[PDB]
Amino acid sequence: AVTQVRYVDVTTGKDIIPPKTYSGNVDQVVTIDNQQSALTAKGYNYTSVDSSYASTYNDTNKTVKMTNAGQSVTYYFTDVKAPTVTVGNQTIEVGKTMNPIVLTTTDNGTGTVTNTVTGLPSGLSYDSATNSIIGTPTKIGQSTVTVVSTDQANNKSTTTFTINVVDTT
Ligand SMILES: [Ca+2]
Repeated sequence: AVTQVRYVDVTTGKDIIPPKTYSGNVDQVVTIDNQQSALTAKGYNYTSVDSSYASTYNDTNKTVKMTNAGQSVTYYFTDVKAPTVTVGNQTIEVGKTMNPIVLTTTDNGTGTVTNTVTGLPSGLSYDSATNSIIGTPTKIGQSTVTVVSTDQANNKSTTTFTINVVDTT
């Protein structure tokens, strides 16, 4: 007379919040919580329910009827929020090996995040292993750098910043 509930990230199969068990007497109708409000705050939309292994489940009422045999209900959620790359404009001196520019990136989900960096000044390159721009700029001038960030669910954001390469004379 138990029912195991999971709240699952459809992209990765991971628990977004801890699984919850419900119990009752045999035949007792028990209300289960799909946690939609909490998951919305986490940047997820409620997407589907799998009750293949809980035949007593009523989706309209969000109930199970407890039986001698265990039951399982899985609620699935989709990450609908793009990653956040927080980067500002940067000045660097021509012809000097730069302190790397770290492209600070976070996300609400449970999977990978991949950045795509373009428009770098001559001498600069994106080190994807350290998620940082590295190099020695070769030429005075300003460049607009574009960073596209994509999470594993394929939500995308785009940010830009300028790199200004300056000389002392
Ligand atoms: Ca996300």
